[PDB]
Amino acid sequence: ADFEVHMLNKGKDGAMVFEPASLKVAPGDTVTFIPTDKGHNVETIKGMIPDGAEAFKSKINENYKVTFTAPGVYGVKCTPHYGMGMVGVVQVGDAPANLEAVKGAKNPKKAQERLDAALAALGN
Ligand SMILES: [Cu+2]
Repeated sequence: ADFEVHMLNKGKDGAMVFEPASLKVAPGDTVTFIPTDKGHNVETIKGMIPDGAEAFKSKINENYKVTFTAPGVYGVKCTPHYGMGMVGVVQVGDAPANLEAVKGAKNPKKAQERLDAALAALGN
């Protein structure tokens, strides 16, 4: 299955957001991250990807398609706007084994506030 996530300067949840900020997909599904506004990218957050997965980092302004392989929870950020809280979470499959490890990862305050909300929206 294929999904879309947009990067915007302003959304319902405030400035510098991924929409949706929380998404559950199946193993093998693809998500395209699309900078609707210019100046954004997507990168995995350190400490917030499952075992067996490889980190990724897109270029500024490109539409970046990723096929998620290893099951678990992935935290993503926009590189320039991580400190402003521009983050999101993608859960791949049921019963993510690294859910408890990702809740403990360290992030700047505004990002953590939004990651905690996004993790709670997954019923986590
Ligand atoms: Cu950004």
